[PDB]
Amino acid sequence: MPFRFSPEPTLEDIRRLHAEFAAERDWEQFHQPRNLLLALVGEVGELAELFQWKSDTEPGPQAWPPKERAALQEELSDVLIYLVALAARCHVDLPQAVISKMDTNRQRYPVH
Amino acid sequence: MPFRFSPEPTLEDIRRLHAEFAAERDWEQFHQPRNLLLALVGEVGELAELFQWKSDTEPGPQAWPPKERAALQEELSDVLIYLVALAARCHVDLPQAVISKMDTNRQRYPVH
Amino acid sequence: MPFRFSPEPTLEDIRRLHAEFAAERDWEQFHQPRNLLLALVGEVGELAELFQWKSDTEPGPQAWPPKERAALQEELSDVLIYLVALAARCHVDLPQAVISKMDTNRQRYPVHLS
Amino acid sequence: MPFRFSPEPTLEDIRRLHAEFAAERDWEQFHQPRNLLLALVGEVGELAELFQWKSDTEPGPQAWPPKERAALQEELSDVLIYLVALAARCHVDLPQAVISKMDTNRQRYPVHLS
Ligand SMILES: Cc1cn([C@H]2C[C@H](O)[C@@H](COP(=O)(O)O)O2)c(=O)nc1N
Ligand SMILES: Cc1cn([C@H]2C[C@H](O)[C@@H](COP(=O)(O)O)O2)c(=O)nc1N
Ligand SMILES: Cc1cn([C@H]2C[C@H](O)[C@@H](COP(=O)(O)O)O2)c(=O)nc1N
Ligand SMILES: Cc1cn([C@H]2C[C@H](O)[C@@H](COP(=O)(O)O)O2)c(=O)nc1N
Ligand SMILES: [Mg+2]
Ligand SMILES: [Mg+2]
Ligand SMILES: [Mg+2]
Ligand SMILES: [Mg+2]
Repeated sequence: MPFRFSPEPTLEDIRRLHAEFAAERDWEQFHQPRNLLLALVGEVGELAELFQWKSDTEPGPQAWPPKERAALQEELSDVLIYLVALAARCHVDLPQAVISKMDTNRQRYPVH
Repeated sequence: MPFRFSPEPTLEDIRRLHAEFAAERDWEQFHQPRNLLLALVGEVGELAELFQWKSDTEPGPQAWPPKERAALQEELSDVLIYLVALAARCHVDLPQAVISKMDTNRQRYPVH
Repeated sequence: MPFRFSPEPTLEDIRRLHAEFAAERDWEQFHQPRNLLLALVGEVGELAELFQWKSDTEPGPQAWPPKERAALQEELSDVLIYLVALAARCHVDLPQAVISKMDTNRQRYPVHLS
Repeated sequence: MPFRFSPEPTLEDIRRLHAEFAAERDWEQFHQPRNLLLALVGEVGELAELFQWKSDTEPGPQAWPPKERAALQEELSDVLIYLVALAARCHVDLPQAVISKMDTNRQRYPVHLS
């Protein structure tokens, strides 16, 4: 069966949800660009932890046990959340930036 | 004026675009979960490079010069692209995972 | 007062200590280069966590409370341990690699160019 | 044949060399703890780039070509240099911190528990 993502939330949805979440807690002050970047590095660390001891031969993440799948979902999400937060705090239009980068990626690697 | 992200592309759009991009180049084989994770770490490194020498007093990323804004857009995008690729390769529904994580974030930090 | 590191352990000492530690536990198999690299990334993450919510204006790490200083020591050490392990597992002579890199750094940034 | 690191430079030697290097260029101001941490993350990124597209099956770093080995040496060194600089800037005695962490590691993972 095809794997797909759910159609929502969108990146804008996530931006808004996170901005609201921060604003309700008066956390704007903690969400400066370098704080968010360091938090992002922390989350990439947590994501790496999930993979660090995995052998080549053992089951891959598509087949990980329930607890490990939950962890993987959560850390992938933490990374995305801070990345969205950081892009928003820098006034970067992340969806349109990705389109531009994908276009550049196509040029740098022609199908050839 | 309000800052917002463009409404598209969505995360599914990005998943599809990237999957197509990889498939046209026969790059599936290089896109194993640990490859994608290491590539993601590389991109977070590139993003860090943009910030590493910034003083506290100098202009923040909202006011960076054109070349630096372009770089910032591009690396934020590279991070997102690999994160999407990795989540997809692990069969994680990244948008719905984020909703779940945001719900958990609300519980762990009640507005209080 | 001038700050300095202790004269030992050296990087070789740390290589040996870690190799001893791994070998007693039969952990060689877990210490392939990409495992060690990913573990290193994890530790850099833990180190970053300690700094992530520090403001610009507030006191630096020299003034952090005992628990935070202990954490900082521990994560800096975890990073170094894996870095040594990884360099060893790749047969890189890490101390001499640093000499070579410092020499390269001097050339890329001559004093009279800043 | 048994692999070992050179006996020097030591971590103190590297601290001094980096401090000399920075001071000649008047780079102190750029070497605040969070700058050094972010620079470290950048270098871990460069190190990861070297491994990112390596397959599971293909030869390990011991067999990489001369250019890739040089890069590996250089990035491992950049990581260590910033790590030393950061530890020094935080007044952490990095060699003794590693001793303490190794002792902690032994307790958290006793041999008879694996
Ligand atoms: C503590 C804290 C959390 N989060 C959100 C973003 C992440 O998805 C999640 C991480 O929380 P923790 O660091 O407690 O795991 O909560 C956030 O935006 N800002 C914060 N100051
Ligand atoms: C070389 C390569 C690139 N990219 C894409 C994802 C990133 O957005 C961008 C990064 O390319 P580079 O590493 O050349 O900067 O291109 C990818 O998906 N897979 C690859 N094997
Ligand atoms: C679990 C494990 C630990 N360590 C050592 C290196 C670090 O200094 C510390 C990390 O332990 P933990 O991931 O449990 O915090 O212990 C190691 O070398 N190899 C392992 N397979
Ligand atoms: C630009 C710069 C360099 N280096 C040193 C530490 C690393 O070993 C190497 C990094 O140089 P580059 O970022 O240009 O590759 O040079 C440093 O200590 N401080 C700096 N402000
Ligand atoms: Mg997390
Ligand atoms: Mg990039
Ligand atoms: Mg640790
Ligand atoms: Mg480097």
